[PDB]
Amino acid sequence: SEYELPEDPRWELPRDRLVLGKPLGEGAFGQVVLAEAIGLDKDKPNRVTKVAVKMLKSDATEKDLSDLISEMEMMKMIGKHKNIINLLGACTQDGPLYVIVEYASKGNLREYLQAREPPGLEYSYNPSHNPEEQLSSKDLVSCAYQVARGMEYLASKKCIHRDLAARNVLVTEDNVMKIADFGLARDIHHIDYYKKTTNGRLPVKWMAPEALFDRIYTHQSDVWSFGVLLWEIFTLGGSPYPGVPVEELFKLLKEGHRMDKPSNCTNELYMMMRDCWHAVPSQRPTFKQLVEDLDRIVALTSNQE
Repeated sequence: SEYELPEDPRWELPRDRLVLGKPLGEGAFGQVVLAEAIGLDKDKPNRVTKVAVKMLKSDATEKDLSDLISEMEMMKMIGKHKNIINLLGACTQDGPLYVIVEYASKGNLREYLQAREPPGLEYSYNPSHNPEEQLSSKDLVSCAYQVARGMEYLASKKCIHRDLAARNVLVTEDNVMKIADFGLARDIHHIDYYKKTTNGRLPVKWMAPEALFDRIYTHQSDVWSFGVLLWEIFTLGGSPYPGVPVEELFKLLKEGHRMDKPSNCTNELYMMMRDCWHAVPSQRPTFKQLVEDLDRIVALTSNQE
């Protein structure tokens, strides 16, 4: 926002080393396009890497710029992990801001899930059936595990992803889960909780009771989001709280309203959803425990007697 942008030799990439390709999507906050960076590897400056570049539109606003800059600096602290879109570099000096991150060839989890066929056996009766390309219980469970494993990392780094949803989860060509779309994420180092503004820019159907009503964010608030994400994964792209408008959700939540167990979802996994949606944030599981439980669930689902 109208201020000098520092020079980071560590991540700065020569603007002439980035060959822009076609766009991968557009949003009111920015635009993402595919491309190729030359020599990201110092050991071999002649090696090309396929990357995704995050930039603003000609109609971008001041906020859109702060977000893009916030996402850059935030991805430097968090570090790198196999379950998150790692920062590869950026172009900050003399020209438009370009944030270079890993490329997910299979889109986000929402799209990814709605594109394939559900785990249920009944779908085999349909004329158009593709057994070779049909999601299974293990696949769904594994996705939740990988995202959990990812969030467990962010938490250890004292980082909060105030917006955890299927939309912000990409799938690589190897079907690997990678949490993405940082920007609203904030640091907790030296603090107990992050205070949000009166009206935030985060989906209400993914916000926790304490954050949505008391403007309080904690690693426990991200857990609540995770609970809603599980619902999506087991509904294969479903939309939280079906039929109920955002305006009426505020009241229901106070009365203790919660979503019902999705079809083709084991009670074992639904209890985890209700566990994450505990009224009291401290009473909710921790990403540390979730990875453990989800790990055991994967082991069982893999060997169901």
